[PDB]
Amino acid sequence: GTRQSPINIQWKDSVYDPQLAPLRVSYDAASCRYLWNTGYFFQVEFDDSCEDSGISGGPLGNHYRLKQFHFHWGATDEWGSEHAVDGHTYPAELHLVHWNSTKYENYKKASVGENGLAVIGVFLKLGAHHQALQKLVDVLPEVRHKDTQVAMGPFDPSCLMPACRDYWTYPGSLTTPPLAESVTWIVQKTPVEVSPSQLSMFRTLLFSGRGEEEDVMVNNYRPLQPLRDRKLRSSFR
Ligand SMILES: CC(=O)Nc1nnc(S(N)(=O)=O)s1
Ligand SMILES: [Zn+2]
Repeated sequence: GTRQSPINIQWKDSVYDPQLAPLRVSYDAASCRYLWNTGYFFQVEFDDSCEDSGISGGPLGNHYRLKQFHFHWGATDEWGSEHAVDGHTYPAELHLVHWNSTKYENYKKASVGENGLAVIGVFLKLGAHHQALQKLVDVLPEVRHKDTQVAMGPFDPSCLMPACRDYWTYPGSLTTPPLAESVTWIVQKTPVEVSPSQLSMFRTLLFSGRGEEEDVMVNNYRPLQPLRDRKLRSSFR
């Protein structure tokens, strides 16, 4: 279609919209359930029954409930992010998926509908060890095979976001099938630092299940899509 993601976020295409309300992020860490290997990436799952865990403000018409969050990475530290910024790609990218509780009855239905989801994207960059990320890194050995899952304790995704909350927003799609154009994209300008050793662990996962021949999980990002005549607006100037 015309509203596909990811895209290369370029300065020349950005238009400051001073009308964008403050982005309110409030997650209920207690609603965290398990972490599992989908066969494409690893994803942390939440219990979306809580009407207070989610996001509001910014470009959203109402509150969107947190459902899950995952990551995308490449075979080396030189690439892996889905989105690029003026052509530069980062080692990996974190996606926090929220769904429209107001317009849809549930996440399954939200994910393929008109304004079903709002996804925040955080670029990860090599730097200092990230304390909150370690909690995830430690249980990765338990989910190295496709479809494997491990229970999770309380975890607040906000600990994964950068301090500065300046972003770009635009209409897009899912970056995995069905590639439905149901997403309002919120990408953070400021990348979060993580150490190499933490990033390396992501690469020990496998696309293959138990018994099957070992197929390493790397390069699980979709290639860049054309912006078309979509409005890439920024919350900063
Ligand atoms: C079921 C559902 O909605 N899953 C997702 N597919 N692609 C996503 S991403 N990579 O756009 O955040 S989310
Ligand atoms: Zn994603």
